[PDB]
Amino acid sequence: KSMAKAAGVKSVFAVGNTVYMTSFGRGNDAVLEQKIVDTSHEPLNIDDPAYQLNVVTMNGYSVTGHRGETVSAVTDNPLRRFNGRKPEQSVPTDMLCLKPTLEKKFFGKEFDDNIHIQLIYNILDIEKILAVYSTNAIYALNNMSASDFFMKRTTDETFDDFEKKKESTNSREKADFDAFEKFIGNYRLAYFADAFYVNKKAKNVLREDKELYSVLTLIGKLRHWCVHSEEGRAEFWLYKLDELKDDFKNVLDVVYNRPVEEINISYADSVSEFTKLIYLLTRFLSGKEINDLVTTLINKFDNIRSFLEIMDELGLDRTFTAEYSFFEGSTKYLAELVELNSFVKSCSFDINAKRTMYRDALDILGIESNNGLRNFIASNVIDSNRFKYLVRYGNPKKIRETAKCKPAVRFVLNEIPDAQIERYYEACCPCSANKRREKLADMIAEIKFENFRTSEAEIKRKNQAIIRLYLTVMYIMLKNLVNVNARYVIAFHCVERDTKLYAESGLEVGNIEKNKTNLTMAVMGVKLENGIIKTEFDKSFAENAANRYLRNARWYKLILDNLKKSERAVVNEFRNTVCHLNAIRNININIKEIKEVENYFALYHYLIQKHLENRFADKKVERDTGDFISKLEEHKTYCKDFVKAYCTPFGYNLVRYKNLTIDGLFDKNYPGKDDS
RNA sequence: CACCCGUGCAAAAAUGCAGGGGUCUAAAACUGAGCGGAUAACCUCUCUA
RNA sequence: ACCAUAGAGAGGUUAUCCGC
Ligand SMILES: [Mg+2]
Ligand SMILES: [Mg+2]
Repeated sequence: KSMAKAAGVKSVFAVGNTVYMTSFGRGNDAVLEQKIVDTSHEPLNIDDPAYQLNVVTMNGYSVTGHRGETVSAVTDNPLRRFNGRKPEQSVPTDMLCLKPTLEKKFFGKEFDDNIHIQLIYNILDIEKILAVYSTNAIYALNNMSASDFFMKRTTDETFDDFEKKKESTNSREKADFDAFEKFIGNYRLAYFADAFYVNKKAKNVLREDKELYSVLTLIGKLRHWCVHSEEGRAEFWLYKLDELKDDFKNVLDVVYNRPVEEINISYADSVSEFTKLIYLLTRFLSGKEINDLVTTLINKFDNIRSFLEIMDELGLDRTFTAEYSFFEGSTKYLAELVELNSFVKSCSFDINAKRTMYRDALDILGIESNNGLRNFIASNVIDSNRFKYLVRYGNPKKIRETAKCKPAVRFVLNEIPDAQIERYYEACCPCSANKRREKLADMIAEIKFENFRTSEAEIKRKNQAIIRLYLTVMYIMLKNLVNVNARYVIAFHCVERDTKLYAESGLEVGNIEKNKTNLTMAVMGVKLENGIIKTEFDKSFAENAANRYLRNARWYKLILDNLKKSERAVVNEFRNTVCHLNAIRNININIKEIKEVENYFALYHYLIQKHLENRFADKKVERDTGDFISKLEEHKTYCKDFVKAYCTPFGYNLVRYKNLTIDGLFDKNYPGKDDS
């Protein structure tokens, strides 16, 4: 709907006093198309020009298109982004005012252009998405314990030192080793057989402990490095993976090279350690997450290369600082990322562990008590993909009690189209769509056992149908609650990143570990005193805000009045509930008594509000949170004031704060009404 | 259908029209969920040889 | 109720194709 791109203007740039425009090409590559110098302009791309300027007014430039359909559109002047009807021309800056800092962090100097900032914001987007999938991976492993062992690993302690921790007397180190022995002893490692097992008739057997430790250490260090800022040389780790110890290099090699040798594509010898670590990360994820992850990298890195290449035509300085020189190979790392995407496939189960998953399969359905029928249930449950997802990211017995929430299943049955629910109902009881949904919800909640002249194949078809229904309903519900949680994981990742970036700028944000709201308070220029906010709203403060966000009476006021209600302990427990996914681990309890479900936002926040109410039952809470919890226990549905309260640490980025605090803006796929 | 920005026009302080945004948000383009057969190909399950 | 041999069926990967 943006006519500009159709007309062919790809990315408008400011470079000193001049402006450049680019056109799409053979891929996400770019060609520099037009130079503008105040009112003068001249073409650089002489042969096969893509588009031509109609007018060259300093305010805006209208351009017609000779490539493609002859759309004509107007493009705003980058040098006039923040100058107008308020220094008549200046290079624009990001909404966070972080540009001078990010540019001096990644490159050795400021440039007086706005090419470099777009590249850096793509590197920030690379880090943003790994924060989600690294925590989901750690969640998938931690769910098998159904003790912070996973939250703690570092790559400095090779296994030869972790072996020594076997013989320590300190209760911390005995707990650290005992958690490893308990992890190894868990049969649920068969869920990740492509990672934890090796093939050697042939047979697949559990990998040597040194390797399994090197896998846990790698995924844990990646998770820690994504979600937290790392001071010192620990920051460059993902960009200095060449400095990994040989055990981790060899685990990455032998985990990656196996399907490569099956196909022979780049063997583990020449492929980048970054690509190999991304392959390792993908093993813990669902195939949809794998596609989402790996394509996002291909994009980000292709954008990065396109800027690196067009910068050379201008003669701008391309060279990164010595530590970030990782990105100077982004052509190669793009080649390896597409080679990865050529063959990356979801992790298979251990072919022989079917007898182990059997009890999970019957537990998901609540079957306890011929056993031929019981095997017919198990085989088809376990081979499904829904069972893969539910058993990795949920607990079998916990899923069964979740299906008993009538409003939750009656809700998710609304997402299935009417005709498809008729296609599902026809298989179950051989007439309005909502009466189907109601009776089918009862037949999901109160499922007991199969069977609780008709042909044998017909009864087999009925059973297989009701199985695949139940698995699909729970798959959808769990997947959507996970992908909701991922947004707050990105949010707190960005809160932690931007704290460190503001510190380099010079804002006295202080230690954000003690209280997550401190970044918002610092950016608003308010100090809490006697433990509470004291400065009532004054217009004077809004003009002093650091970021371009806020700086308005309405939002500075709504942020301040929500922050006054934002109890620090509640915010920290919300943060931990997000980052560990404890809200959905305890799904059985957090979902009780829910009176209605309006959407996945109202369900996820009901879960969180219930968790926050279950805890803090003894630990005292101040009057406004006591009133929120009373409203929660009165209306049996999520209190909309409470979410806008404990989301206040994100307020320093208003767009995020707003998108997350109210349902109508949360999901781009389900737009809804905004609240004034 | 949210945030920000540039023009035009109300105006008496803020609307409205029409646009832009890799430098806003999971968010610049390149569209998704839906499922019927087909062998090519191998497993797995009950059911009786 | 055991063992591999051997019809039907019912699944999941796998390359080809048709519509909300
Ligand atoms: Mg540290
Ligand atoms: Mg972006």
